[PDB]
Amino acid sequence: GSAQAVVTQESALTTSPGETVTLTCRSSTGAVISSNFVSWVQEKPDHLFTGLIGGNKNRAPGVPARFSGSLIGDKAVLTITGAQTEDEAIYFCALWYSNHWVFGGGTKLTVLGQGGSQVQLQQPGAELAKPGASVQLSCKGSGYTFPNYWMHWVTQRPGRGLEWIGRIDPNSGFIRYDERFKTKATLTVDKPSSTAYMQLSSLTSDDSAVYFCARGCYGCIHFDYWGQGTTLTVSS
Ligand SMILES: O=C(O)CNC(=O)Cc1ccc(O)c([N+](=O)[O-])c1
Repeated sequence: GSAQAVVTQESALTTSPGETVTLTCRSSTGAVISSNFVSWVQEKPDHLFTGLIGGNKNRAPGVPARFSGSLIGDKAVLTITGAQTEDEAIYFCALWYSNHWVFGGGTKLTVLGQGGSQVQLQQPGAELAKPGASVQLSCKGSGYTFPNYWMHWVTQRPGRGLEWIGRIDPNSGFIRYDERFKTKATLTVDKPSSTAYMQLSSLTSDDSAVYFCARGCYGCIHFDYWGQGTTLTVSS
C-alpha cells in the first residue's frame, strides 16, 4: 500500500518578478489528503533550508505573505503570488505517511532578473570518517524551548534530493526511524545542553552527504527551521 510511496514534483519552473508560480506535489498512493500534513521547504545555495508551509496550509511565522499552501484536487500546491528574485531556490514538499515522512524530488525555480534568527539549530560544518567506522553528528537548538519540539534528521546526497532519517522527542524520548535508516542511524538527545545527536554506523562512501537537523512537533510546521547541514565525507 505504502512500501513504494513516491512523491512527485515538477522538475523545473521559470518565473519573473510579479508573476504567479504554482508548484505541485503528488502522491503515488492516491490523492494527497489532510493526514499527509504537508510541509513545503526552500533550499538556497550552500544547502540553506527554510520552512515555508506546514500542516498543508499554514504559513510559518515570518514567511512572506506571497507564499501560500493548499490541497487542491488530488495534489498539494504551493503558490507564490508575485514572485521575487530572492525566491530562486529548490522547493521540496514532504508528506506524512503513517509512520514516516517522504520528500518529493524538488522543483528548481529560476527567477529571471537576478542582480539574526531567533531560532537557531547549530550543526558543525563538516566531519570525516573512515569506511566501516561510525561518526557522531550533533545539533544544538538555540533560542527556543528545546524539549517542546521534536528533532528531525534529514540527508541530501551529492546532487540529489532529501531523505528523511527519523526523529526524536526530547520530552518523552520517543524515536522514529525511517525503514531506510533504522540500522544506519541512532538518535539520542540531551535536554540540559539542548543537543540532539545522531550516530551513523557502518559507514560507506554512499553515506557521504549533507545531514540536517530540523524542528517538528505534532500539528506544528514541521521542518520550519533547519540546521545548516553537516557535510560528512567517508574516506580512507
Ligand atoms: O494530523 C495532524 O493533525 C498532525 N500531524 C502531524 O503532525 C504529522 C505527524 C504525526 C505523528 C508523528 O509521529 C509525526 N512524526 O513526525 O513522527 C508526524
